[PDB]
Amino acid sequence: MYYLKNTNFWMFGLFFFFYFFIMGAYFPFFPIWLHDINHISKSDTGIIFAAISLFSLLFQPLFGLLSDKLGLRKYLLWIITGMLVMFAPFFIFIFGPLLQYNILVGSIVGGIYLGFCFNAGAPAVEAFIEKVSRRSNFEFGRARMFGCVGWALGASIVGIMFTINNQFVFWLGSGCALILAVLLFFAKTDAPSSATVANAVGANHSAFSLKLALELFRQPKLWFLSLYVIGVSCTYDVFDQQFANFFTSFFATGEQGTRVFGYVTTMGELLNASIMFFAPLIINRIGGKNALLLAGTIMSVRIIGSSFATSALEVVILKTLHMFEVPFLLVGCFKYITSQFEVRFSATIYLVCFCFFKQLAMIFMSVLAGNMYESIGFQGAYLVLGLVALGFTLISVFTLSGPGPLSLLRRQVNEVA
Repeated sequence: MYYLKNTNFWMFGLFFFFYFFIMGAYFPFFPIWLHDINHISKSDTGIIFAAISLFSLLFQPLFGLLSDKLGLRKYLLWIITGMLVMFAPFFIFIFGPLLQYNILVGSIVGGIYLGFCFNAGAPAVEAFIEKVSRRSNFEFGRARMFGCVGWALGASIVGIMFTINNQFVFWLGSGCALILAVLLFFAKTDAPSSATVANAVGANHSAFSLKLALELFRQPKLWFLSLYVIGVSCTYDVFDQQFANFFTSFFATGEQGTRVFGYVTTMGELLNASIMFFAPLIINRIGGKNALLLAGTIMSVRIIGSSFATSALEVVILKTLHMFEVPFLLVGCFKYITSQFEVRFSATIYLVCFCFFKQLAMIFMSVLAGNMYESIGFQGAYLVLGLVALGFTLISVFTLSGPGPLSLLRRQVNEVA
């Protein structure tokens, strides 16, 4: 139907689809790729990962601001397909060596650029395409739902295909990636047809500045919100970022372990949906302040649930919980902002609370983590984190902003209307 008949939908709906592919392999593959393939230690991982954050802090905000100056011009998005394409040559040949030849610090720093194409780019493709949904009529809403398949599919193929010949996966990831990427540029959308001439007319924009900021810092709620996010996200993320390798100890063999991961992740999103389809209701029925907490508690239990874990199946049950928090956090976080915050602050909030303040924490905790692992052992460290995690989750409970601030029905109308 119109949403399936038109050009761009079909087109980009695929673009979505093949992002998750390369991204798929990437994320999981990564940790694994380090161990079996790159005999990576903790200090190494720890920095590799943490370092990445640096660029997920310095690169992406400037990249999101270029999006506006760019309006709906393809130029930048290409700069993505471009660097994405040499994924294999880049990875196989650049990292391996800078690392394997024994020179870590460089490979990382120097390595986290083609390595950026998957953190900014995400909100990037996620973005651009969105603007194109306002041009033709079909909401990215179903675009993402279409795009998420790829994520699901790849993962599964990764595990299998990975262990069989890692050098291979890259090839197909990068390949189908490039081929279909470029394939998708030649068929685009350039001028209006009643949808206004100026780029500033349909999608509009959001802005920020020192006073907003200074005003925000005047606010106490940020402090207490940031603890949550900064404390819990950092913690939890760090964890999930290397958790896998651990998960990999629990199996019959290196080969089978990896597979499982593939299934999991993939079987995961199917849970994501079921959840979010109820998320809103759940949330509004419950409230933001809460959403976050329940979400955070989950994670805590997911961690603490690792120092007392022995079997693989046991881990399986521990991963899963990943999905249980996804919805809740995204949703909660988002709705909790709207609910206890002056809409004018949105953009700023993210910028300050989520980019300059979350990523920063990671660069540090990541490294600390790494070491801790090396020097104490997975489950060992875990106590520290998971504990610190639960404690911070608790504190937010007794401290986060009212579940029904000094005027909930009125403002609950703000979200409804």
